[PDB]
Amino acid sequence: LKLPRQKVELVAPPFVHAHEQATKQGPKIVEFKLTIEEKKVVIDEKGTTFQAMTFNGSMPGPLMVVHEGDYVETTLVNPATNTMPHNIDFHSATGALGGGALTLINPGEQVVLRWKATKTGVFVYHCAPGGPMIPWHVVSGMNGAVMVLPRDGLNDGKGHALKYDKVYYVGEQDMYVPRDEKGNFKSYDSPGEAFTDTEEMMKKLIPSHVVFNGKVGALTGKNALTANVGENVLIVHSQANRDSRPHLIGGHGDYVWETGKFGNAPEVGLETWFIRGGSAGAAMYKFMQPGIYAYVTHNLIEAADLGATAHFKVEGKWNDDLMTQVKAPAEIP
Amino acid sequence: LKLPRQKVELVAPPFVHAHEQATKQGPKIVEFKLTIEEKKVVIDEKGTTFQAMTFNGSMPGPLMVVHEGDYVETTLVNPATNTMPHNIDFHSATGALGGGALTLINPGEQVVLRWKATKTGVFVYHCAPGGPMIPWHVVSGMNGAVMVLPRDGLNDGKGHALKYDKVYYVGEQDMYVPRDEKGNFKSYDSPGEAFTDTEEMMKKLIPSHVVFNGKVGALTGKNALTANVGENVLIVHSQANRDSRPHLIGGHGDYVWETGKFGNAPEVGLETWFIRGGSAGAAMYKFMQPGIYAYVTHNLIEAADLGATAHFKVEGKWNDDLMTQVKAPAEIP
Amino acid sequence: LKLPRQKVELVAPPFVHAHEQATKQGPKIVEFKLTIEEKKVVIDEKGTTFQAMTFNGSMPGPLMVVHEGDYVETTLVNPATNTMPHNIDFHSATGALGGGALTLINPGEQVVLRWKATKTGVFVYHCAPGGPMIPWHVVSGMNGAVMVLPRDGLNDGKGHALKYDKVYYVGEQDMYVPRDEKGNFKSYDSPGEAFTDTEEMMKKLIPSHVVFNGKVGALTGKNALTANVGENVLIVHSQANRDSRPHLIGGHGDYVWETGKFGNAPEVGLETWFIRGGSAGAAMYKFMQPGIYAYVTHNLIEAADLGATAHFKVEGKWNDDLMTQVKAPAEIP
Ligand SMILES: OC[C@H]1O[C@](O)(CO)[C@@H](O)[C@@H]1O
Ligand SMILES: OC[C@H]1O[C@](O)(CO)[C@@H](O)[C@@H]1O
Ligand SMILES: OC[C@H]1O[C@](O)(CO)[C@@H](O)[C@@H]1O
Ligand SMILES: [Cu+2]
Ligand SMILES: [Cu+2]
Ligand SMILES: [Cu+2]
Ligand SMILES: [Cu+2]
Ligand SMILES: [Cu+2]
Ligand SMILES: [Cu+2]
Repeated sequence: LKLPRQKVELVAPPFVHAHEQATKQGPKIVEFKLTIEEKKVVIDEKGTTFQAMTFNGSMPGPLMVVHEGDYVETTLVNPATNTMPHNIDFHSATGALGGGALTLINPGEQVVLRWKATKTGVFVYHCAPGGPMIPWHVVSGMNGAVMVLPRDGLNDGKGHALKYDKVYYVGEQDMYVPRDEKGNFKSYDSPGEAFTDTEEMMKKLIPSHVVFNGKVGALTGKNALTANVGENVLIVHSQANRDSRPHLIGGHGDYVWETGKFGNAPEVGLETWFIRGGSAGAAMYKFMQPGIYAYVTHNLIEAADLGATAHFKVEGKWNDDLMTQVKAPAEIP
Repeated sequence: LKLPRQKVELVAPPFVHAHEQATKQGPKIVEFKLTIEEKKVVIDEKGTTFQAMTFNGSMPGPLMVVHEGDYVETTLVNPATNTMPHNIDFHSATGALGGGALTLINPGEQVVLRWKATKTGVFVYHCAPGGPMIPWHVVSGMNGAVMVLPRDGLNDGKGHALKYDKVYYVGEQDMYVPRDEKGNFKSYDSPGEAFTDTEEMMKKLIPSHVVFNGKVGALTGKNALTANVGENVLIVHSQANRDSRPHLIGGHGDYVWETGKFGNAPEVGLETWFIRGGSAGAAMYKFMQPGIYAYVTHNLIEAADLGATAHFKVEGKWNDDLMTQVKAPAEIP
Repeated sequence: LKLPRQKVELVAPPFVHAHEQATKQGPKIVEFKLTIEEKKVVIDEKGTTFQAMTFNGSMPGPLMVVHEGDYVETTLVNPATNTMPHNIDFHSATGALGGGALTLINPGEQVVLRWKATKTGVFVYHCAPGGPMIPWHVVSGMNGAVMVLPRDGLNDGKGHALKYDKVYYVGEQDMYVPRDEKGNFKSYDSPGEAFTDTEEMMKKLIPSHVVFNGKVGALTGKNALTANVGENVLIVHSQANRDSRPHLIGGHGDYVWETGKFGNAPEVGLETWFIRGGSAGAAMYKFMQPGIYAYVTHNLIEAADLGATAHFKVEGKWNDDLMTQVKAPAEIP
């Protein structure tokens, strides 16, 4: 395979490594490295801990971006400091269980997989060792996404280019943290030690936490997402195990690929869209008003009570034509 | 803003205030009033009670109907007879959390919000005070919908008008009523008193009841929906918090906007469609056969056992070409 | 009704009786017989038993295949060896609750229903006796599907024929098996005896098992699905009560009708699709790589832990352009 090679420096979510939308480049071999890290993390503002397993140290794993017809060459590394075997499966790839059947590595090993990016869209990647370990590694955090762009960039299905000013990757994670008799969340010394209680809970299908970027409140405060009035923002949303229903509170999905695949035209003007468990989708919005927005799953219990809220802070001029407070709160006459 | 003003007299669901589909009117300021009512109601045929919170006294709140480019001016009233602050957020509107950030009112206050109807479709509106109160006010009943019609009326995406003879609004409500030790549903003296037990249940994500129009059996008997053979009926369906899968038993969705937005063409000939939690959708059907139909969510446990069944009673002539009982029940030969 | 009659010999899922895609035949009366069987079956590899109720002895019931404008004439038989009344409702049919209101039969009776196939697609059929019996009979196994093909066969929405080399029918069943105090699954002597415990569990909305073709591992081993590289395979997927999110691990949905209705163009290049509870959908894929694939619902807990995994074994030549292991597992340098 005699094509040019290009290295990518991955960046942690919700940011996305620099890339072209439309490109004059032809196919390349695009090189990525992912290093697995098992670690105990804090997932809420109460201090609840969680035995996480991650690609590159983050939940979600970083977004990889390539173009149709590129070859994606990933070096997957499982350092000896980890305890379990791992692998990687790309929903964008064809054959061998998405790559999982060619990438099983013990602690202390690495492997190099290449796949051709023949399908456009956003796609999940995740670990999938085998059997009951599959769901457990996924819901422990071992999932991310890849975006395969058309070489002409995105379009609206009517001949017009859609160009985003910025892209964010929101990875949503369903987490299953057991409770003790008195009702407090349990802590564990290792992923192995967490397994029996965690599996019992998993099979009841109700998460204790549903978070963006790994933690309640991760995408708030200093880490709110940002935009300006006038900017077109692409929001890639993934969920490797469980459905979600994204919604931008105060905005819309101007152009939405809820099934996430760019061979299909986007839908327009949505209020709420739907990410099937095991998939990524994408929505574009051009901001029209300044201020705070919340980006949620619109099961509001999950959003407000289980963790699944991000914020945007948007700068610019208020548009009184679009919305105005005609009369401020006052006593009823 | 120097446009003509038009008042609307809202009507209780499942009915919809009179309106034009295609119109020669230009943009107007369309005036609506919503008066919040907290009240204890009965939600099933066993006499289970529920601490409801409502717009205009109903679950769902009434359907508001306007046209693209209208300005919607709502007077939201929170009488002093209520106990909590409330607001309103319109998924159809742009900015300020859908209006919620401009409409927070204490008991004894009112506020007037105006928003421009720049997106066509059916959309949820709901209360969203802040934080954990958001899901609680929604699942207590504080949600409804608005329909923003194209000025040329609805179309099939192929150049042909779709005109409905009648429209119904089915609002679906997931309710969380705790049980006591012996397993009976609990009753509470106030919404505040219901809150701790109700929140604990909410976060487990399983409703005790799933109802249309506020109560088991609301849209049955004297209050069945009606049609005649030959009539094209639009059914708007909303669910502000939780997914639903509508189905007309014995019929179809001839033209369905499951994501609910008229900038997208309808899908045709569906058996079951999908309303994402946090959205409204719409389906049109031209009745071909007389008799009873059930309109359900097609999780049949929720439909038959938790409350989510409506009926249509349809008049007209039976069509033996479409369906016939060739041989009535008889002993096996 | 003076049309030619054609008998079909139904076959057990996941196979599908022989049929034409595009046809030069005009409308016919196509004759099917379904014989209800209540029986206790084993549903997992641990030996858990289940009080099943079936059409033709299988879960799902067999796939019926006809063309648009055919008349489907079904003889439904409820032998005296059964204990309960049953009926049949076709989501493909118009009127009388899909046929249910014309087909209620006691043990020892049969009935003959005819309906005109005016809507194209794949559709659920199921028993629906009335009231709380509706969900119980469905989740006990009394559901299958029918496929109504265009007379010109399937198309891609752009003027091109899609022709499948083979079709499989995957029926997914949510099952509710109660547990005793110590946590073992219960066994029952009759469906009637299982009813009280089973209904209590049903209304909590969480299945104990989610299976394809009636049992954990049914579509594995000797009974794996098969294909060759180059073959275009149609996979019809139904779920009469509960949502599913199909995914072909290592493949894609090349052409997908997730709402299942052929009057709509397929979506292309999907990773995961969505079957609404109460519906059937269909996906086509042309295999490009040999080896084992898993076909799952991509709630991986349900797939790996509750039963919902099938396999394909695919013959042919590996394509190193599409995917290759560049470097086998090795020690990290
Ligand atoms: O945006 C993608 C869509 O746009 C088109 O290329 C042009 O309408 C379609 O063929 C494709 O499905
Ligand atoms: O029905 C709405 C749809 O109809 C069209 O106007 C004409 O095909 C499309 O542009 C739009 O998406
Ligand atoms: O595949 C079905 C689709 O294909 C067409 O016939 C041609 O584009 C559409 O009218 C229909 O929705
Ligand atoms: Cu792993
Ligand atoms: Cu996967
Ligand atoms: Cu409120
Ligand atoms: Cu909302
Ligand atoms: Cu039955
Ligand atoms: Cu049904």
